[PDB]
Amino acid sequence: KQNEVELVAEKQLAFPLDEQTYYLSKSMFQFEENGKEYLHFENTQKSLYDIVIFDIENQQIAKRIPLHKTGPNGLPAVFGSRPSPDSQYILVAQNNISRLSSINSQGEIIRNYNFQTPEGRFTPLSFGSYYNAPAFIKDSCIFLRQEILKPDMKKEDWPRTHMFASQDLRTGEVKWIPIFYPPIFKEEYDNIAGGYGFSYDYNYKESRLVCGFFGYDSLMVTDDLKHIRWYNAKSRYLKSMKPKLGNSMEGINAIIKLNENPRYWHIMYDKYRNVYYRFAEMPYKLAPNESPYETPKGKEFSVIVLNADFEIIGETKFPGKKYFYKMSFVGREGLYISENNLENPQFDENKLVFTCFKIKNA
Ligand code: NA
Ligand code: NA
Ligand code: NA
Repeated sequence: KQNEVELVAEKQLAFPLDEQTYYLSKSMFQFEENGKEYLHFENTQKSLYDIVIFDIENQQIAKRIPLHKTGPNGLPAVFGSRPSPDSQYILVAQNNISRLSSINSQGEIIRNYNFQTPEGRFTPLSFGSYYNAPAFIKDSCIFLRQEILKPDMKKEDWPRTHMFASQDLRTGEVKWIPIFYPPIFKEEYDNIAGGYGFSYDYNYKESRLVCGFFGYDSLMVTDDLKHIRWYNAKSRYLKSMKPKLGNSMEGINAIIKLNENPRYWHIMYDKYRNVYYRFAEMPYKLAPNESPYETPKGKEFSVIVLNADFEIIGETKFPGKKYFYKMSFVGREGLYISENNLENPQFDENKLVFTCFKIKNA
């Protein structure tokens, strides 16, 4: 049934920092290397520009991978980076210059790739964790989310718009993947402010892609990058929903509504326990002193647990002003959720803190 399990806090991980490492990363991923687990932590916020690898067992920094802006190993515009599958070969996204790059553990460039649409158009290049969007590698190609190719989408355009593209890491060839946006977007605005986002994860055990549109009750699953199945993944605390696109002409109001309204966020596969976690944001109303552009520190959330057959087996609600759930990862011991919320009474900008949540019978 839907109430067999719950998530329960067990231990904490705490990494002491200094001025060389900022506590926030938008591209942090757990990985295994040499028999141990680590956190790949892209450290490109503010004036910083490198990658830090954290040692989970020893709760400390393991190494620092330099990133240079110029020179023979110059990476002008890193935003997003991933262990591929470990720190010896890392892929980095450079959206602003239409480039994907591979680097080694010393930050040296292996190869630069131009990444544009087949017809030579700019297309957003990203992967990261701020919403779970890890990319994935199949048959030596990297697969990435793709955004819409024209600002004024009609109903008919969604099922003709690709959700993913891949780039061959030998040849650089980009291919559109025949997985299309679902026909669940009704508004026809001249310019869309948001509302069609999704999170995804890739289950290498079953060669299985799972996508969760922020505005939709159901998860989309495919095992052959073509044929789609849908599974209910609705929070018991939220009214059933379908996406609501924002209208750019509404101005800041469109952004505020998306920020504050209930919606889903990460979908995350747990490779150790063979379960999925879907995060859900509870309803909120943005207060005057709060920024329209970021999730409020007080927004409540839940995590839905689904088993390997995509059956909901439990859901646990979390308070606001405590967690920074946009820094979450699955480790050997469980689901780790950061406590680096500015309104947490224990917040310390020089300590990266996570709580480990284990699955217990309810
Ligand atoms: Na120091
Ligand atoms: Na710091
Ligand atoms: Na640097």
